[PDB]
Amino acid sequence: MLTCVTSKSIFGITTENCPDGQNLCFKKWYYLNHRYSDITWGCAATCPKPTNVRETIHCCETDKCNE
Repeated sequence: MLTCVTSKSIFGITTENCPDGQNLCFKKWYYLNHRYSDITWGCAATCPKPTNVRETIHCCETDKCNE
């Protein structure tokens, strides 16, 4: 099984066991003119493709790799 970060903050780091078939962790955010969106973390079955040029998406395959 795989375990991924699902949210991270100064109050703590949350992880979750991915269900069968979701064998990737991801981390994503958007950037525009020196502003960043909130970061999103989770499990996924396929690496989501960026919906636009402002999005950065990073996927990986081992426990807690998406921190």
